[PDB]
Amino acid sequence: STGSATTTPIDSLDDAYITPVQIGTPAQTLNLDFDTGSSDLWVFSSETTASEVDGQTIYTPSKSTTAKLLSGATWSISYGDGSSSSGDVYTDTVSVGGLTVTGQAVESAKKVSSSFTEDSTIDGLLGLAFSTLNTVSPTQQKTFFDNAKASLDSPVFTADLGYHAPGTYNFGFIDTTAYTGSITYTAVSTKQGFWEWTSTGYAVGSGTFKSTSIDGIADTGTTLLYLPATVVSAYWAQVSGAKSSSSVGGYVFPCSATLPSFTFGVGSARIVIPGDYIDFGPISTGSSSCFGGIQSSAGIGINIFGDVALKAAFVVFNGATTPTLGFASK
Repeated sequence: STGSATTTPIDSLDDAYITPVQIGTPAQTLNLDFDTGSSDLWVFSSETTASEVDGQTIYTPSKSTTAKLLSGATWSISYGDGSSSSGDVYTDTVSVGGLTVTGQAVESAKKVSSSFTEDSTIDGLLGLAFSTLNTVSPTQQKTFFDNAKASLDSPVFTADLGYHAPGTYNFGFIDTTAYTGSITYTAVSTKQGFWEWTSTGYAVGSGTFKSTSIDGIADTGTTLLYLPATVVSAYWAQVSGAKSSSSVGGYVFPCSATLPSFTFGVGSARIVIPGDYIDFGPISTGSSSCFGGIQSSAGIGINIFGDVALKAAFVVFNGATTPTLGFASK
């Protein structure tokens, strides 16, 4: 089998992407944030604290004939950005882009943090990291991909995120029309539950390529590109007036600037992030200080190839027995 679904930016900055997901019988369609950096499929629901719901579409398991309480199971998750959610668990039929899994753990939120409440466009998350990170207790649950894997034509999914435009998540096949040149595959470590890999280096603008190993995670659920402070400083040094602001929370630059591109290595291949992709616009409405899309990972504890990087590429998440990551230009 295969599945194919369009993913759409939630706003004019590509702060995140939502993908429609069918849950239950009859189908209840919720717009979920597909997140290769976590492993829980959780939704706003009829169980969510009323004051913590503000415009989201909810899953109501009592209206689904295929929903079953997973008795005794609870979940609780905190994300790298300080947000969190928790609740209980149902199993139900879940379909993405025509690909159906029966008996998927659908984690029903009883509580969500303010960041989720405040984002009316995201109805929940669909995790696509390794199932070892799933937070369901006392019986850990599998991701949608893990459950679908055996039935897929090939044990893969691909992310093709757009810049200020819709893109595509495919499950079970590689669309050879969706990229240019060849796909370069690179090793993955699953030791921390992430799609963790090692970039071979970087370049700033038209500058020379610096060969250096940068371990990090391919994370569709993180907006920006987080790299070692040395790398990030080298980038922003090429932008007149750019500086790290403790008050704002990272590198800012004059909105009048033209940003240089940033290149990262994948084996002997190169992925070029155009300068425009690195612009996250005014820090507040009407400001002439703009927020940068490349930020330091210092104090995160891990480098993160988030949407800023991934959207510059066609990305293959290869879930074969020995997993790998593939990157192509597009």
